[PDB]
Amino acid sequence: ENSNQAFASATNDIDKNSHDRVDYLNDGDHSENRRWTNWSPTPSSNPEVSAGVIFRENGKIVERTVAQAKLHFFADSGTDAPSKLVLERYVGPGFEVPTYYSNYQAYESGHPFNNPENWEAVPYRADKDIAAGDEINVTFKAVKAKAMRWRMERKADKSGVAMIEMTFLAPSE
Ligand SMILES: [Ca+2]
Repeated sequence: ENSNQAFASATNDIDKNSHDRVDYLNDGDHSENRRWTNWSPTPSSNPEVSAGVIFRENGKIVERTVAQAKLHFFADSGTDAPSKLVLERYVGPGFEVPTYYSNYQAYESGHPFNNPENWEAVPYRADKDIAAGDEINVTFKAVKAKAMRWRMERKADKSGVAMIEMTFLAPSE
């Protein structure tokens, strides 16, 4: 499509039996049955997974100013909200949307998204506990970026992170 593009370091969308999709992160829909997850039957010992949005309009990547975010997590037997949550803004070189935008780590490791030095932490405040259920609202000092992400860690007793929606928004006003 020609609008914002959701992306993730990893996604459970490889197995033909899976219905998880990274594109469900920014579709406006809050159905529990349309989620992104990085669930695996054999999870990595590194609990980290990142998911984010590349800002686009009329098919071209654009810079936006953002100061607010929304997060909607999901949980079930395998997945949950994360134990740790870092907001980051892209500060790397110019880029295009990854071909493997749901699995850049495994399938497009040369993409600049895969280099941690291309992401800068953004301090933030959330309105409630980081848990599955209600939408969580987040504020931060306004930054300019072409892409934002959340660098997350799964819980130790879970096999992945699950999300129903992720949004970034312009400052108040
Ligand atoms: Ca959604």
